[PDB]
Amino acid sequence: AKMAFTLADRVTEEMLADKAALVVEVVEENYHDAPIVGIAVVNEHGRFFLRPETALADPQFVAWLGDETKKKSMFDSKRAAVALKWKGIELCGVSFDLLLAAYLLDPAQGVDDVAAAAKMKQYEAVRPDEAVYGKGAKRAVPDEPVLAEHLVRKAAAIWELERPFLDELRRNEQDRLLVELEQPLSSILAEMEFAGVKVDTKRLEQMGKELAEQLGTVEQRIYELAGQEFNINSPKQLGVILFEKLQLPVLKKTKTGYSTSADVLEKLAPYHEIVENILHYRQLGKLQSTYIEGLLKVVRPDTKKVHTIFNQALTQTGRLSSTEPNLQNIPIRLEEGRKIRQAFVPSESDWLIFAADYSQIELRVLAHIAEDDNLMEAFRRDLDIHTKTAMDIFQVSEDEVTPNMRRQAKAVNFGIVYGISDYGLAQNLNISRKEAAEFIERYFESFPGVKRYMENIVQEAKQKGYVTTLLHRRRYLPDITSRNFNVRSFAERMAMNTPIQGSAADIIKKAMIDLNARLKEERLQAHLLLQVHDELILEAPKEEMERLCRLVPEVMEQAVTLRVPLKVDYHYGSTWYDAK
DNA sequence: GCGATCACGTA
DNA sequence: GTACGTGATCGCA
Ligand SMILES: OC[C@H]1O[C@@](CO)(O[C@H]2O[C@H](CO)[C@@H](O)[C@H](O)[C@H]2O)[C@@H](O)[C@@H]1O
Ligand SMILES: OC[C@H]1O[C@@](CO)(O[C@H]2O[C@H](CO)[C@@H](O)[C@H](O)[C@H]2O)[C@@H](O)[C@@H]1O
Ligand SMILES: [Mg+2]
Repeated sequence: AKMAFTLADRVTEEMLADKAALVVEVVEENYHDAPIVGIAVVNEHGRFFLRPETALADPQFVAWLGDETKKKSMFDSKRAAVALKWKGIELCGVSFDLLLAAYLLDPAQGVDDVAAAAKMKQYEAVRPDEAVYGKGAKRAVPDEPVLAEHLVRKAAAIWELERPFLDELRRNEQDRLLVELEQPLSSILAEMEFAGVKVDTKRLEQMGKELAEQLGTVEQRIYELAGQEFNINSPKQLGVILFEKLQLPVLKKTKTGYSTSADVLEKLAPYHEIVENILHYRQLGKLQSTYIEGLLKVVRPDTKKVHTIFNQALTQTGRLSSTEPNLQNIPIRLEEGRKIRQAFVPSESDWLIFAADYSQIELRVLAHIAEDDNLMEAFRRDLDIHTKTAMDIFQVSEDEVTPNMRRQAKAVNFGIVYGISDYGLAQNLNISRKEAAEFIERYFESFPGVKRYMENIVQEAKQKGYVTTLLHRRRYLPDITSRNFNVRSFAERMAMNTPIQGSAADIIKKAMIDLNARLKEERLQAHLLLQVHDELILEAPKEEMERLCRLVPEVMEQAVTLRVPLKVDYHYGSTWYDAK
């Protein structure tokens, strides 16, 4: 049942039609400066397989690749685009990306290869990449006959599937979402990943030595307090010391033993001095292993830059994820960890890091979607939302709001966005269900619009089978009808949260597209480096800071128009840490 | 070599 | 109670 195709030894005119399914295969998971093992082109004239050495050296082919008028349909065009950027070749004219199309149609499918997307439309004349390349150690590029066959079948699948996918996207009112949001963003993410972020490796290594020193001290202190040595990083060995040798109370159990999570340890601190030391060890050890050593392992030795890969088709809510390294979870909450950011520096001398972040975008989005009068007014007055919530749920004036009252109102606001639950709020604020329930009840009394939204959105998820975001992203919630309380409740929380987190994702994605257009129009050298859900990190000549101070916030604030204003704070400095 | 567990970093 | 990714340990191949 082999598929017919030409194993070309040279590029020909018919291979450069103005519309084609293109496969520029990069097998290495991390495509940065990675090899392109083969190329397949399927168009009106037939199916072709070209060896990369040949194709990429052919002037006509490279010109075809960069010609925006020559339209290409692909799967994960960003992967190809970045791999090509590393070879100094521009990819343009990608009008359809099956990966992104599949992702928008149903994020839950976990589509990560052409075969998975094709299976959505009962097309199975293509093999899963894992079947062809294997995984782990067994992973390898098969001989040309097998490789060529696979790439051609993928291009053929893309060629056949474009119409049906676009048709369904259109029915879902997601056609613009793909064409005007995700696909253009893909090119922006490609530029960001390729540009990378410069790392001050000397600073990291210095912090590592200081940490190693402190860690040794705390480590020895722990052995001294426990009366023996053991693997502190072993929750099993640690559990024996804590709950057996030291007789500390067992307040929380895990699935396979005693729990030793930070939340549990905090409660045990009053009983033994060893606890605070374990907590300190946990903090320093996390920085050392994950942010000092982990980061140093992925820094390109030549450029000293880290090139993350933003997975644009993974999260169930529309957010991006970041890997190798993850640049969306660099420490900031605790000062010791926050200093890690001093290692992220501008890529050129006399340039600076500029960071802009939305202030409470999720709650502003909630105010908009729920049309809660009280909540919308609060933002229209740009009030401290946590103090305002405390004032309302505890019924007091601003001056009567104590720090603990704001702390709890803050916790309530988080729960509301995540899918409020008396049990959940209880565990978080360490109080009884009855108490937590009363807080939630008080919240809804003050924000009836939000209560109505939470009730209505769950009902809608059940009626339609899914929930949507501001820009029409969708997430199916089949569990919304489960007769199992736990399974159903999780789906209900997703119904409440997805439109919020998802709409916030839509907004910043459009902001990125709008920003890049503005930067180009102004011919600024400034460029995006990272996106961390509700913030954009750029770098630019120190001479562009004043213009960026006005331009970036405005573009982000004007990405979409809501019933409440969007507010963006911004800072800049010599390092990411200093952009505060 | 792999993957389940537990842990913890972010918004 | 939302959404993620990475690393140390550990027991089975
Ligand atoms: O290229 C990113 C794109 O590829 C997928 C598979 O189609 O993920 C692959 O590449 C990621 C980046 O290296 C890895 O984290 C992942 O494990 C690997 O399968 C998509 O999920 C993603 O959108
Ligand atoms: O008591 C109604 C109240 O319960 C929630 C869960 O907190 O939903 C339950 O009741 C609905 C009927 O009104 C069902 O459709 C739903 O499946 C069930 O879990 C809230 O959404 C609702 O306001
Ligand atoms: Mg913020």
